Amino acid sequence: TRKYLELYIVADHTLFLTRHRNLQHTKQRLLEVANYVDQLLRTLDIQVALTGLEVWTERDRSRVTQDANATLWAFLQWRRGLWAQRPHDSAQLLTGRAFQGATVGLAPVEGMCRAESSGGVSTDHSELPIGAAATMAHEIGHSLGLSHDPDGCCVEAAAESGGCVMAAATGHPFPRVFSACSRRQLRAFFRKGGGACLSNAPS
Ligand SMILES: *[C@@H]1O[C@H](CO)[C@@H](O[C@@H]2O[C@H](CO)[C@@H](O[C@@H]3O[C@H](CO[C@H]4O[C@H](CO)[C@@H](O)[C@H](O)[C@@H]4O)[C@@H](O)[C@H](O[C@H]4O[C@H](CO)[C@@H](O)[C@H](O)[C@@H]4O)[C@@H]3O)[C@H](O)[C@H]2NC(C)=O)[C@H](O)[C@H]1NC(C)=O
Ligand SMILES: CNC(=O)[C@@H](NC(=O)[C@H](CC(C)C)[C@H](O)C(=O)NO)C(C)(C)C
Ligand SMILES: [Ca+2]
Ligand SMILES: [Cl-]
Ligand SMILES: [Cl-]
Ligand SMILES: [Zn+2]
Repeated sequence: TRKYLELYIVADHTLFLTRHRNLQHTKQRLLEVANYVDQLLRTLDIQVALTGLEVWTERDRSRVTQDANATLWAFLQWRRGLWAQRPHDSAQLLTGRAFQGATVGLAPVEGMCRAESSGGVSTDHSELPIGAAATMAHEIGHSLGLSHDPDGCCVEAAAESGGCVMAAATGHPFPRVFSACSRRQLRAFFRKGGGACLSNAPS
C-alpha cells in the first residue's frame, strides 16, 4: 500500500511575463518547484507524479486577482473542465501575482480528490524554487486534512533547518519536512477514508 499524488501544475500569465515570456524557462521553473514538492511530500511517504504541466502564455484561463480566495475558487472552477480532459489528483496554480494581506497560498481543507476543491494556489514569492514549493506543499497539506502545526509540534527541524511545512507563516530558510504531528494527522485522514485517489500508482 503506497501513496502517489498525481499533480498537475499551472503557471499563470503573470508568471510567464516575469519570466520574460520565455516558455522553456517558465516550464523549467514549474519542474523545479514540482521536484521540491515531491521531496517535501516524501517525508509523508507520498510520492509525487507530475501528470501535466501548463503555461498560460496568452491569457489567464481563470481570473487571477489580488484576492487570494477569489483566485483560488476561480481556479478550482476552471480545474473541473481541465480534469475531464487531463485527469489528476490535485491541480496547483503558481502565480506571479501578489495577494493582499501578505497571503502567499490557499487551499480548501480536506478537499483532496473532491471534484469541486482538489487544488490550491501559490504565489512564486521567492527567488528560490523551494519557497514556492514549500507553500504549494503546505496547501496540498490542507487538502490532505492537515492543520497548521501546534506550537508543541515539529520537535526538530531547527530554525536554521527551515522548520516544518505546516507552519502558519513562511520565509527563508524554507521547510523541507512535515512534522510528526502532520504525519499522525495524515494517517488518521487516510484511515477515515480521505484521499482515496492517492492509491493508484501512475501509469
Ligand atoms: C472564497 O470565495 C468563494 C467563492 O466566491 C466563496 O464561496 C461562496 O460562498 C457563498 C457563501 O458561503 C456561497 O453563496 C451561496 O450561493 C448559493 C448559489 O450559488 C450559486 O451562485 C454563486 C454566485 O453566483 C456561485 O458562486 C455558485 O457557483 C452557484 O452557481 C446560494 O443558493 C446560497 O444562498 C442560500 O444559502 C445561504 C447559505 O446556506 C442562505 O443564507 C440563503 O438563505 C440561501 O438559501 C448562497 O448565497 C457561494 O455559493 C460560494 N461560491 C462557491 C461555492 O463557489 C467562499 O465563501 C470564500 N471564502 C471565504 C471568503 O472565506
Ligand atoms: C509570507 N507570508 C506568510 O507567511 C503568510 N502566511 C501564508 O500566506 C500562509 C501560507 C504559508 C505557506 C505558510 C497562509 O495563510 C495559509 O495558511 N494558507 O494555507 C502570513 C503569515 C503573512 C499570513
Ligand atoms: Ca491518483
Ligand atoms: Cl491508523
Ligand atoms: Cl477507523
Ligand atoms: Zn495554511
